[PDB]
Amino acid sequence: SIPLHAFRNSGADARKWKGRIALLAKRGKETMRTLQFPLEMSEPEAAAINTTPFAVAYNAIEGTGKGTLFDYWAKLHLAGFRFFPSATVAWHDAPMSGVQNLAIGVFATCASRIDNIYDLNGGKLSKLIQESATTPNVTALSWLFGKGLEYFRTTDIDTIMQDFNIPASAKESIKPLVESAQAIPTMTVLGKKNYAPFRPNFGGKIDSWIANYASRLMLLNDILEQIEPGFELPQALLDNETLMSGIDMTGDELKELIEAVYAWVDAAKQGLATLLGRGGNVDDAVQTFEQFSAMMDTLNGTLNTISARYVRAVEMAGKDEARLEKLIECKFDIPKWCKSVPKLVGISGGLPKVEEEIKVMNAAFKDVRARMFVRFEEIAAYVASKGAGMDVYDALEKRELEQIKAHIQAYRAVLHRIGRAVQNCSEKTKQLFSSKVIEMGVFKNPSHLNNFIFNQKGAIYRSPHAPYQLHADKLLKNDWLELLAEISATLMASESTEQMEDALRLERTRLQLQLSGLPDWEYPASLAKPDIEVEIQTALKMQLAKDTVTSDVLQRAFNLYSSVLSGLTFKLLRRSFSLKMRFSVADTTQLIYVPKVCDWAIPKQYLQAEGEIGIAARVVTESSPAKMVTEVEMKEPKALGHFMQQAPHDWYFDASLGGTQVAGRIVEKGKEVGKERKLVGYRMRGNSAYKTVLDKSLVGNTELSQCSMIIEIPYTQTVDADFRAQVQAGLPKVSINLPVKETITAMLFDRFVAIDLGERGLGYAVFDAKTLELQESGHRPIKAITNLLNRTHHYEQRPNQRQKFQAKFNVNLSELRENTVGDVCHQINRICAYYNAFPVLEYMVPDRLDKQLKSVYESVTNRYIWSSTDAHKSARVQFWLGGETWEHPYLKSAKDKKPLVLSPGRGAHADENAAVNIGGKFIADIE
RNA sequence: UACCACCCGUGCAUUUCUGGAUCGAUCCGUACCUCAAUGUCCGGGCGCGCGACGUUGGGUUUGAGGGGAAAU
Repeated sequence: SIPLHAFRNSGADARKWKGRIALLAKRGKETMRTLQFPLEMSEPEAAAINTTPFAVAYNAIEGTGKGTLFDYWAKLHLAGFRFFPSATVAWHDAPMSGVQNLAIGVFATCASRIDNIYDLNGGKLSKLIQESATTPNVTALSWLFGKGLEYFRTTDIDTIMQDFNIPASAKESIKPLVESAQAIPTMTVLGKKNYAPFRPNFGGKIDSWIANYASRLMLLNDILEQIEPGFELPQALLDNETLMSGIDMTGDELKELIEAVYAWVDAAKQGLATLLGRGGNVDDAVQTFEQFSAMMDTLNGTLNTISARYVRAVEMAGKDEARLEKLIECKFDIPKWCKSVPKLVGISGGLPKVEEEIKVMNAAFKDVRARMFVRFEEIAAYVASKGAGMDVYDALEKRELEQIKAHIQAYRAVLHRIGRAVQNCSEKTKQLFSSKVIEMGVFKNPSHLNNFIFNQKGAIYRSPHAPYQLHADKLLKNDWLELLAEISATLMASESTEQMEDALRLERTRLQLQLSGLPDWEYPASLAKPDIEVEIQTALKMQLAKDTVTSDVLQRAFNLYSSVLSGLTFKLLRRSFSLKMRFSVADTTQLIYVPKVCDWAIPKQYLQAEGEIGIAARVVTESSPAKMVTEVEMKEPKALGHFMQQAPHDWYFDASLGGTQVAGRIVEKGKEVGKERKLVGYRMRGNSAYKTVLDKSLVGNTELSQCSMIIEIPYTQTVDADFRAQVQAGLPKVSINLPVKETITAMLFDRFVAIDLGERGLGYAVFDAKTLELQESGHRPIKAITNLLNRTHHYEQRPNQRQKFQAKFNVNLSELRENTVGDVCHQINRICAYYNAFPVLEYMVPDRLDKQLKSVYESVTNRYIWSSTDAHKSARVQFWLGGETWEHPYLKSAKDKKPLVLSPGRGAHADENAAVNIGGKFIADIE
């Protein structure tokens, strides 16, 4: 028998294992997976693709502006039209005019019709709203997007009014609806006359928005009902400076925030009433709602931070009880009404116009940088006018004195901040910094400095674990701000984009240290309020409203400058991105089966078989594969599928873009395989596994759902010394995305494996479920985890051509996290298959583990363990091929005396020992 | 069993058919994205210029994962 190291629960074999485990599931759902088939085009053919008509079509479909479908739909809704599944529209409701947010207006108009809405839960509200707006399975839009659009675009306003019996009062609401309809362009892509085929995706985005909005509104009804007046944080809590460190506001500021919250609770009851359609200005209601939500978010965040600090303090208290008594004196509660209503994403689409956007962002980066420099200059001038000079070292010495209640310590802190920015920098920048610090000789061991900047490990300054030893005289001698300025200048001279980014970062760091030197004074509002058009958090806005501001709030406004500049830097540093257009129709997928032009020697073993392939082999006399399939079609019609799967063939897709002229027969769901016909198409590229999936469809094992054509236009960006960016368009790439339902052709319950997620790998202990006794214990190490933790910099730097221009942040690290989760899950599944056992995971990922490692483990845990959160549950179901619930035949949970619910993972060398312990805890649970 | 040896990073490359039918054999299927490995580059750290000291350590799979689109 293969040891686990040689065992191969991988690829299609692991998909088959997952599928059999899912067949054992007591509760499951039908799941699809989308496979991407790169179409094969030659360079001339790719050049001949014109993505302009496609971009027009995508803007009309996915756009939220004028001349898009969303605009026309919203206009119909606000004109006083009600949507009916089977002309699919009628004029009933009174027209709603003057709503800046059309989606919000629609949701409110539909909700006005609903009665006794407050008892209705978020889910029910969403359902009713979407039924009213999109008419189940988007049936009304079939008329409106095709024939209706033609009617509104080509029908006198008076005639429209006469047809739908509309009174003269609503004539205005109608005129914009007619004008919006006319503004829509003409669909030319995919051989489609009108927008009706695309109607599914529109329906779907609108429905997701409806659900989210309804859920938010009901969470707030709940919050407003729960508001209990007079909750206040104890004065003692506020007084504890240690507990306060890192709430980013003052105690007085927090009390002001709670009073603001009660006034806005009143305002929000009123605003939610207005949004459910009771009446009044939807736009004002929206602003009120958003402000209150932001307030309630900031308050909750602050409270959670304070609670975490409290928990840490309690953990440290330990044996000492005086500290515990002080903690009970400061003890605070988080009110149930306080609860984060997070910011909600609006409907957004179309494709970004790269060149216009790049001009805008060059301009913006230049402007923001100039403004930041000017602001810094102004702050410096105000402090100088008063007559006390900013000095980072003096300020740091004062801070150290306050913390005790030194010049060396100040210098050490400055050097440490510079060092952290250089840890964040590229290898060449790290090298420059290291060389310069060795030339200065401040570090006792240049080795320590090298390690700190390159290996990102160690600390030069500790804040009351030993800080790095330094030559004090040399340290007092070398200024650090000038060193930073020189490094920045040299990196800008390097004129390499990584080096330019590092220069920008170091300049920001220097400005930040100079500002940290500010004395403890009152500063006017003028210096404090950012002129960069940046969005500001509630706490900072409340601090800013006050005429006199502290050093820390001025620092925070400078940090806002820094953040805008950093986003603009990410936008100008990128060398590669793509503009992607996805088109999906309602029609069934037609593939083209093209038989290869060759001579096929069918096997003689095929000849003697009793299967469909055997029958087909018997009838064939022809020597060319097209002739052979025609022969099987004529003689053994049932045997066609298996013969076709085995014969020489290629898969093609028309894509309505021209392509190779081929002699092929269409393969379509439900319909029988067609007669050979002259068809055009683009060959679909894929490996043997993907081609096997399509072959299975011929037999009847796989079903293909509606196709999605993704066109990507690749772009390259270059930045000159002045930072103007130039963008160049690559040849377009077309791909077909196919959702596939695969019938699973006809163990978990017999044993159970306890999985421990350790820092360097995983540990497993396998216990027989019936006797609850250990069979074998072991450790499996994960190169992929260790590798991720190490190559963080490569991932960040990796150019992604695929990454969209719209993206405002780097997500290469997130994609790598996805691959890591994949790999750990693979190891767990492999162990399970080897022992025929069900996974047991620790319910809670340990807090001690590093951020990224912790996130990976949480994802792994979700993929197996049962969790309440919908996202987690959906991920787990998708991973387990539709398996939502399992029931154990002989295991009963001791606590409720109910048969074990497995999903299929139950919830409960160092790694090995910890896994045996988890297994033991699960054993104790079930008894 | 055999195999291979300080620990990593950074940049640049190269490679990976990994799915089926039928009775090991014959024939279909052409190979996408990502990671990884490997090679190389330059740069750290550690032990005593170098790099495991018969005995150790490490890995072993048909390298691994792929559910999109939207978003964040």
